[PDB]
Amino acid sequence: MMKIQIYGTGCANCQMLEKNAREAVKELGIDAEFEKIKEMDQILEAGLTALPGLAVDGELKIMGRVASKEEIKKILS
Repeated sequence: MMKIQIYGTGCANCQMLEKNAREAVKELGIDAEFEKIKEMDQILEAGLTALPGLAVDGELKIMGRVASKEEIKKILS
């Protein structure tokens, strides 16, 4: 349900929030599909200015530092 994009993958520590996001996003009561975007062409297209950009449902709010598990629940709840 929730379209979540992870820009960076490699150097980008999105890996942490990546796992937390899947369980929380889906568990919160809405499944989410996490597709990685290994290419700045796609990264910048998102709108983020940092590497570890995270755009959900077409809205990026994480750049240069992926969110935390506790942050997700607090951001959504």
